[PDB]
Amino acid sequence: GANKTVVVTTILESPYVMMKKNHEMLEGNERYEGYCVDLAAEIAKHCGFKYKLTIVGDGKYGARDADTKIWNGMVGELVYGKADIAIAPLTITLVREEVIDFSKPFMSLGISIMIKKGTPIESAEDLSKQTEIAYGTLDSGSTKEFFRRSKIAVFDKMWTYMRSAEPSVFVRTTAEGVARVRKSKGKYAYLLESTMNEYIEQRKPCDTMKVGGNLDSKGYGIATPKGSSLGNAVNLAVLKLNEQGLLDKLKNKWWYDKGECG
Amino acid sequence: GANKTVVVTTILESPYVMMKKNHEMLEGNERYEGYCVDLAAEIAKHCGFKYKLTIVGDGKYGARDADTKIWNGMVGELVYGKADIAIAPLTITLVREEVIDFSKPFMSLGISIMIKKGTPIESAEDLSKQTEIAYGTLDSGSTKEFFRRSKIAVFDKMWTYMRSAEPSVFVRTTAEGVARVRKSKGKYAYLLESTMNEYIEQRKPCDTMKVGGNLDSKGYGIATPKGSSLGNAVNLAVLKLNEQGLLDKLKNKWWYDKGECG
Ligand SMILES: N[C@@H](CC(=O)O)C(=O)O
Ligand SMILES: N[C@@H](CC(=O)O)C(=O)O
Ligand SMILES: [Cl-]
Ligand SMILES: [Cl-]
Ligand SMILES: [Li+]
Ligand SMILES: [Li+]
Repeated sequence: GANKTVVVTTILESPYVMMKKNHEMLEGNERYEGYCVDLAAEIAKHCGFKYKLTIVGDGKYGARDADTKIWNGMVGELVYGKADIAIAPLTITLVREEVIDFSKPFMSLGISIMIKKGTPIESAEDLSKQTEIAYGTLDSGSTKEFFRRSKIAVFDKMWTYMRSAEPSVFVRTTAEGVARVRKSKGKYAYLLESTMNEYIEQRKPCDTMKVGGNLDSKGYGIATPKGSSLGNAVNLAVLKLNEQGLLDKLKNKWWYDKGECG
Repeated sequence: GANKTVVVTTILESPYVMMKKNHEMLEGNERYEGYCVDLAAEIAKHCGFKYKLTIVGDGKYGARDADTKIWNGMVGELVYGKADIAIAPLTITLVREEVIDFSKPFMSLGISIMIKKGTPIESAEDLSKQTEIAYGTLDSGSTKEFFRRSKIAVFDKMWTYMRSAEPSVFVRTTAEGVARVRKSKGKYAYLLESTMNEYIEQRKPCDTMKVGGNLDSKGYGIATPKGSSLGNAVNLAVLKLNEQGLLDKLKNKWWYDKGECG
């Protein structure tokens, strides 16, 4: 029953986990910085464990293949026994809750629209009623699944377009989506979680923005393999850190103190 | 192992649970209406149980006495075996999570400031720096505990004032707090959760408003006695109802379709 170093799976997603510019000079956990790097240190301190940060091998959040039923991404790392905990912007969803355990949420968010500044779109309804401006989502995460499973008219219409659009409107990483918005001269809009959208709006070159309200409301949770004894302590730590204002401090540190757009 | 009617504890708090105007003509669950009445019906349908709504006897959310260590309110009803589930705007907190089980949250909120229109206050900092305008909170809930336990300078200053203020700035129910704001000619401001503040701002006589940002961020959860077998199904139902847009529909029904202030 010896104490064992906890293997943490996480994902390179700004400002949650980022490679320090000089990462090749550094070793181990010191290579990384961000909101989730700081949160991992706090959770570990409050739960009394030592840990090793690892970046998910496939760069994905996690989805299940319809035919093989195999989970990929961080969810897969937990499900198949490769990691002990995921500390990442991992959205709590019904399908995931059935296969992994989640803390109460450490951050709230909703799906939102990113545009290149000046794009004549203000809402999901606006996007759904036109095709000149292409729009899409990240693969292998909760946002794509939201559209695929929606029975709400506007979102069904959006999914109906996205699933058949040529060329593909889907991207492998948030960075790819943002690059496509920036390089498409207003002819691509990107659907992504409000947290990431709000961060990117305050980073140079300051050419994107969030428009409209959020399309839904949900949260990120710290995930553990189903039935793991670590889950109880981690959940209490999230609640304690929230109540002591630490999560709000980290939000301010990594979003608004990081603002470059004045 | 016979199916047993589930006893639901809840609280009279608008627009979550309200007595219908003609309640004396009605019996049982039909006496009540509101967001949590609708949510209870949906949760029960998705979990396959029958239920009886009961209003918490002491009219309280739930706190533990420092000396006797006895829990009151809805929390007490669960802890001492008087109810099987609480379906109410019951805030998920560390101290409660240790004694009862909670679903993932069904609604997000934060502590907020209610003023009578025209009161010269825009922030918690503003309140903390003066005493002409008295301010307080509800007894026996999470908002009072937030201030009592805060180590954040502005909130500690506020608690330092509130705890010794004469006459008392604390109230037994939200309705009492709102009445005091309305009747105090701008000389009382009330600290309460944003959800309730936003509802009341859209009800006649349309003389109150929310000012400033929220002071914190947290959620309401459906609560069960610790270890209850019902908790798993209830949690999945909350997630499913969120994902299918039902919670958003209920929010719109009970807040904005209920708007009387045009
Ligand atoms: N945070 C999301 C990523 C997305 O799909 O927007 C997830 O957990 O899958
Ligand atoms: N909803 C809160 C009430 C409050 O204190 O504002 C609770 O659960 O205690
Ligand atoms: Cl948040
Ligand atoms: Cl919400
Ligand atoms: Li939601
Ligand atoms: Li928070």
